[PDB]
Formats: sequence, structure tokens, C-alpha cells
Amino acid sequence: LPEPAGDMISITEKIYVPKNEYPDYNFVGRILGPRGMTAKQLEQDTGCKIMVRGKGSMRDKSKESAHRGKANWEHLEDDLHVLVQCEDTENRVHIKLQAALEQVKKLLIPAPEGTDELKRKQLMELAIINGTYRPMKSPNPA
RNA sequence: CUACUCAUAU
Repeated sequence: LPEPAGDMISITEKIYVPKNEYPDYNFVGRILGPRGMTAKQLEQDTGCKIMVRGKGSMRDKSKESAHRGKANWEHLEDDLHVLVQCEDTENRVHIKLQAALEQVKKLLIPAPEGTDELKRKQLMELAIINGTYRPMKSPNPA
């Protein structure tokens, strides 16, 4: 990285999810991961702040909101999107911003089921965390 | 064994 500039800068980028090509995919679960752990690993590695929401944050479950209590995203009238905030000097705020949005885009391009182990391995640990895991079964055992 | 993941935030 280059040397610091004269003052601290702050900026953010807004990038919508390409879910119009993956209408059966759940990006909010892929970017945040189990218990939000993947959201915390991304924001510490890129040094940028992660933000994700859309019509996936709806509370149509009538007994559930899946977004932890109340929120401030207005009437959630917006589609699935990603936001990435960064703050540094005029010489480093851009390098970290561009690197952070590089990680999100590669997560907006997942693969079909049985070909994307990066989300199947998150679901195994999610199932140890809530205690609902299953060992599965197969015919003609032993 | 692909358990569907909810972390942040004007």
C-alpha cells in the first residue's frame, strides 16, 4: 500500500444481486454464512463493512422475521442488493474498496446444486450449531 | 450428508 494522504476519506458502493439469473438461489445465506460468521470474516479481511438486504428480509412467515428483531431498511421495497463501505486515506480507501467488492461478486456467481460445495459445507456446520444435523442413510449398508 | 445460513447499516 502507498503512504497515507492528508485526511481520512469515506465512501461506499451499491451493487445489486444478479438474482434475475438465479431466481432459486439464496445470496443472503451465502454471503452471511452460518450465524453470520462469513460476514464477519469478509469485513475483517477486506477492512470494509458488509451490508446485504432485499425482499429476502421479509417477515411473511407470520411468526418469524429472520432478520433479528426490528430493522431500518424502510418498507423493504428494494430487491436483493449488496453494499460495501470503506474508509481510509485518498491513497488507500480505493484499494480496499475494490478488493472488498471483488469478494462479493465472486459470491454472486454460485453454481448449481451438487456442484457448489462452498455452501453445502456451511450447511453441515449450521446443522451442528442448531443440533439438527443428519448422518443420512444409504441402501445395502455394511 | 446441499440442514438454506442474517451479519451489518444511512
